Amino acid sequence: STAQGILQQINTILRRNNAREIEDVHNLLALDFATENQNFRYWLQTHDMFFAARQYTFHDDRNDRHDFAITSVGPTGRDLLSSNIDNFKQKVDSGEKDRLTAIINVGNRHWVTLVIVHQNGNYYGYYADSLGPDIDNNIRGALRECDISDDNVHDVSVHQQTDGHNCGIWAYENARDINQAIDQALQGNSNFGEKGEGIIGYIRGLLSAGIGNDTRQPQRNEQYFRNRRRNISQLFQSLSSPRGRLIQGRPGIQHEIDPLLLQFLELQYP
Repeated sequence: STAQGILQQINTILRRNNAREIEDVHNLLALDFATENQNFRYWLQTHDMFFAARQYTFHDDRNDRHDFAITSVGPTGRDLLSSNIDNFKQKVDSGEKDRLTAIINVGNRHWVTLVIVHQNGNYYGYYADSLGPDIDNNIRGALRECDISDDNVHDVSVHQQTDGHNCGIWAYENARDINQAIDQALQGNSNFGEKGEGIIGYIRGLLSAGIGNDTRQPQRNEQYFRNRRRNISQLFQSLSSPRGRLIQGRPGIQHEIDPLLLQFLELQYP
């Protein structure tokens, strides 16, 4: 069986059940289904990233001073992220927000993190890509259309992964740590300096924790990311994934589609 063979079989079942056919089998995959079958190389999609946000306490709660957005780049390639940064800058002017955390899909299944803080009239930004130091043009173009100065946006990336499949979780690990570094800098642990650059070394200390030669716990090895995947998957228990919407719309169809999805997972992500 091939991926297209599986897709044709799924689409026959969807047709019999008066549901919309799909164009890619990934449309019906989600982190919980993959993790329940021990496919830990599954790349997290946009719908999975909403559940991961709740695991890292981002969806809300960290009404409060922090803004949060899951967006993408690549209408113009920049409109969604630009719109989020604009809405944030308005809320800063309204006195409602101090900080924005954005988790950004840069197109080819790659997730990166951008955190912007406002402190007494200035906007400082910190960008992290788990692949290591390189910033993406659409990100830079979104920042330029929102008048965030390039001098005040800093690439704090550290080499953390090469496999690619865990960049979705690394994006949240890095957002947590950038936000902790900013929090501690506000309390005097470090100084921002004129352009916000002063905290970059402290950020990189947290981003490098538990990888390579660093012995700090948790060691963020493959087993660590398997357990994070298991923990994120527990939050799925429905309507927020395309799979969950199909199941709720056609209860019991999972008995016909899940065997084929498992075959696809074995092929795409062995």
